[PDB]
Amino acid sequence: MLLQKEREEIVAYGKKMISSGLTKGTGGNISIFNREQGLVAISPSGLEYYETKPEDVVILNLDGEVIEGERKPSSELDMHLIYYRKREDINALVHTHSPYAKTIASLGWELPAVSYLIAFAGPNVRCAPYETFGTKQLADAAFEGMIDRRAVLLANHGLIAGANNIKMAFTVAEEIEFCAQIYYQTKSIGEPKLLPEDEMENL
Amino acid sequence: MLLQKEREEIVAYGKKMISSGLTKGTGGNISIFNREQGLVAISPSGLEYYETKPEDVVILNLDGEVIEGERKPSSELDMHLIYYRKREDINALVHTHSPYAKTIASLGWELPAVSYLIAFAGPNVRCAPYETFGTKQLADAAFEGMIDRRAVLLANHGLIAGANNIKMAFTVAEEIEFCAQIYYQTKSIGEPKLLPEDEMENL
Amino acid sequence: MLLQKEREEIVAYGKKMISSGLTKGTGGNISIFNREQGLVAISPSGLEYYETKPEDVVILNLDGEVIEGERKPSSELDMHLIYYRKREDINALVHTHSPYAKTIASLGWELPAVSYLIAFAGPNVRCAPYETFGTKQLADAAFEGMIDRRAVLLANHGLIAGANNIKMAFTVAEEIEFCAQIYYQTKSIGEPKLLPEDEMENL
Amino acid sequence: MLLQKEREEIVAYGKKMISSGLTKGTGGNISIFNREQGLVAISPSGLEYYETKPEDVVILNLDGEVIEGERKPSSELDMHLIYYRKREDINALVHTHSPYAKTIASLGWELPAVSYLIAFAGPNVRCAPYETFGTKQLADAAFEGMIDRRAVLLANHGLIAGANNIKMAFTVAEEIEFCAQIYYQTKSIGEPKLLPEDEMENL
Ligand SMILES: [Mn+2]
Ligand SMILES: [Mn+2]
Ligand SMILES: [Mn+2]
Ligand SMILES: [Mn+2]
Repeated sequence: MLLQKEREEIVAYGKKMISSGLTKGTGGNISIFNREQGLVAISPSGLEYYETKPEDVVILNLDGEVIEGERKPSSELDMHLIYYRKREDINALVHTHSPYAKTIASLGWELPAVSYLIAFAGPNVRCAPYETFGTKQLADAAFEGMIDRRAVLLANHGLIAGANNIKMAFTVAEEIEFCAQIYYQTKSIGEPKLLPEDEMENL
Repeated sequence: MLLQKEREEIVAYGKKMISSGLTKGTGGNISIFNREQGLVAISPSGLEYYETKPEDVVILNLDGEVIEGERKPSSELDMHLIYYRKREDINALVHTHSPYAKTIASLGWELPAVSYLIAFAGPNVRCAPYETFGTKQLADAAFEGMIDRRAVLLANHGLIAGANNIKMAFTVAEEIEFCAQIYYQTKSIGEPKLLPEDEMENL
Repeated sequence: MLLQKEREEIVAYGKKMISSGLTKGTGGNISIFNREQGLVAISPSGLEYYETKPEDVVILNLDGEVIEGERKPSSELDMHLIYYRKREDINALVHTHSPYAKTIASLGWELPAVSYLIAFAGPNVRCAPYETFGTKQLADAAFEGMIDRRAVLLANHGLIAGANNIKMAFTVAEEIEFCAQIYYQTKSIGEPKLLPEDEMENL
Repeated sequence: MLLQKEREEIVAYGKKMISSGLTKGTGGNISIFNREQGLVAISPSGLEYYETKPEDVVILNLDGEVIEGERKPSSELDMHLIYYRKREDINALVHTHSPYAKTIASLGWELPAVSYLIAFAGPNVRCAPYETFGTKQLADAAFEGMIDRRAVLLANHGLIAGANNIKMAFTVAEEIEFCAQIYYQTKSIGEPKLLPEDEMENL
């Protein structure tokens, strides 16, 4: 099989996603880019994470064509491909439907520097405006909201995080979900203290 | 045994319900309709989900008479039967006592389009007014609140979701509970952005 | 050993308590009364629930004297014994340090009829005023707050629930914790609808 | 190996930390001081807790020099060493990135006597002002905020707890996180009742 290592990683981290509470059901999706070949491994659409085998992962080229795999690729594949076409610093993406990030996103709010952990994404995390699930418009909105960042909130939908490898992409998704929990909880009872921009640069 | 497949599914999804945090104790209940025979399989009353065997599931006809099974059928069976009598698009029901749906229900509020996932149920989810547990009045209220929808909130009680099969009925219950969590959390700190009606139709 | 059945049940339900999120650490405690003998089995003080064996459970008489067992009985034993002396309808007690009940208790608030599940305890659940941990004063406060009820909130501390057997006592503790979660969450965003007194009698 | 017992305990309690929800990812860190030798065992930097073996734990002297171990010691090691240099009552430290403590910390608030469990730390828990992750400035801030206490909140970061042994240090971290949950939840809907200073002394 093509991209064997990547396929195994997508299976492993999909299990980690549902187990960490970062998604519900079969929703959410993960991809890993093999930069040497120009090929993308992506989670299959609508399969349970603990029922997914490496052979179920789908291999795409950057035009969205299936190169290998019998399963349907994630319905959100356009939102993954755009990062591998239009940046060179992202080789893996974790897209979650996680509750605290989705909460901040569904208010249309940015996530400010409520924690030093925000630095996993940047000085803040922007909120991309709503676009329809599974469309190129949403792919554009996600990418544009994530410029010079490693994560972006998706209004009324969730979060996507990217990094140089899958371990770091997952770390960014999990730590930014945690930051969103802190922002939601502090805003529930008061006004959080925020870190200054130069400290966020320092970090 | 009658409805063997359905019995096995009710056992499996009952375990999924308690494990997903969608109910407490022995509360909540699941049914599956065999349309070909006019028979309903339903979870037994007051049994622990991880102690339930396929033989413990009870088979009813549409008049509420026990056709097969030694256990007492769910005390909420009237609220299940009404859907199999008065609609033709529902073949399975998942009734939960889940916290975020019950929260919105106990305010007497509808659940509006805070997420694209609301479309699993419809353009919104209504709240049926309170009626006493285990009665035909509650069955009527649930059904009437769920007209042209796949889920309804039950004031001071919980949620019921229905669909063409048990996998989809469970999916609707879990995703609408998640939507209720987002609505509760956003309303705690601000005013959520809602999706327009034509987008909900689009979805 | 004396009260073998009761000892095994205390071990089993202690595990259920920590696993259900109804307590933290070694805190909380469970007792079961053998009415025929006038003997009380109670969880040992400061032992981890998954490290507790039936022989670790302590047997007391109604004067608080150790009849059998090498372990120290729960430091909260006075709050258990009073129910077995001064009522005849309670044969088991589950005392939790659970977050939503403790939240309502730490405001000094009663828990009103926000759910039909409140009927597991009565028409409402009172809040006993604060008294020092491990004292007879707290035992008196708990008992007095629980008159004609199967549960009571303990200000800045937790909850105790009692019933005719251990399965029902645990059920009351878990369902009243759930009701407290609904009350906390509804009060966070609005004013919950409450069930009328005659309906609570009906239930 | 040096400090074998301590190494095994750090592995065990690191697993307990992630499993109790007291940290995310590889963040957080635990140390145990061998007072007889003047040596500190500390969790390694960036290793998954369930992938950590006793040999992965790092042994330091009080000058921060590695005495034994091939792994990099925790990046937060300065915040541990200061307690073993400047107090004599602390022999173990549990540093968490737990959500409710971090919430109160990120508002810059003290945690007052909302529960008798606050007495595990003292009459209250102070909030140390923000200092950069992994620095001696943060070590100083933590220590100074924890004077005459067994825990301190770290603004926009988390919590550290210390005690005479690792079991008690973990207990303090877990129970103070729980107290922070109660404070956050009560403040969300009202004004909590607080215990008086003389009662906190009594406790
Ligand atoms: Mn998505
Ligand atoms: Mn029900
Ligand atoms: Mn207690
Ligand atoms: Mn830290």
